[PDB]
Amino acid sequence: GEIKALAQEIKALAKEIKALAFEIKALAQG
Amino acid sequence: GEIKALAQEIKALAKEIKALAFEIKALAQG
Amino acid sequence: GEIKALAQEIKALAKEIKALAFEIKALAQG
Amino acid sequence: GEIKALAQEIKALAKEIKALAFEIKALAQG
Amino acid sequence: GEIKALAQEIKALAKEIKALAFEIKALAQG
Amino acid sequence: GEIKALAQEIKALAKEIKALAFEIKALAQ
Repeated sequence: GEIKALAQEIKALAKEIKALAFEIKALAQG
Repeated sequence: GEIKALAQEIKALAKEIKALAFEIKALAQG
Repeated sequence: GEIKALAQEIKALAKEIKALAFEIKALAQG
Repeated sequence: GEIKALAQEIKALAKEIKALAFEIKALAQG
Repeated sequence: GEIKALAQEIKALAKEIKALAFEIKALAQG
Repeated sequence: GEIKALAQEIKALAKEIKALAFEIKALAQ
């Protein structure tokens, strides 16, 4: 399914954005 | 849903960007 | 709805990125 | 509609990211 | 469809965001 | 339509993020 695949990719994008935010915090606090 | 979760991670990313900006400011004023 | 809310979070992120850029230029200056 | 509006905010974010990339390059260039 | 193509571009964006997060970590580690 | 137009802007964003990652690498290196 194409719409089902869209839901999966949005969720995976959110996860990569969270991990980016962590690396930015670690840089800031280092 | 998925879109709301994504927006929430973007908001949290923006916050860590703001705090990185402050550390960069503080370093410069040092 | 949620698509507009996401656009608004992306607009706020863009604001914090612009402010980060300003502090990096200010660091570079001094 | 809201999907076009989102696309426009994404374009504006990309522009800020390009400007940030430049300020990082300018900081690197001794 | 256009939706499948959207899902693919979102996946590719997540991939770049992951790679940016690594570069930021490598910077931090310096 | 607007979905394709969104997909394009997301592609163009991915490109600017890849360019940002390169400048960060160069600054580290």
